[PDB]
Amino acid sequence: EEEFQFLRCQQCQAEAKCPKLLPCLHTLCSGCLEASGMQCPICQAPWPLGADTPAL
Ligand SMILES: [Zn+2]
Ligand SMILES: [Zn+2]
Repeated sequence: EEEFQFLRCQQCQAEAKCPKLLPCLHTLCSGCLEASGMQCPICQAPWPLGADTPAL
C-alpha cells in the first residue's frame, strides 16, 4: 500500500532488475533507478541489501 509499489524497473521495466529490499519500492532496476522517480529518498545505497523481495 505504501512505498512498495513496483517489481520491474524505474524506466526499463522488463523483469525486476533491482533485487534491493522491497519495503521502500526498491525493486526497480540497479542501473537507472535511485529514488529519482519511483518513490524513494535518494535511496541509491542499500541496493545490494534487500529484505523480503523477489530479486533476480
Ligand atoms: Zn531501468
Ligand atoms: Zn528505496
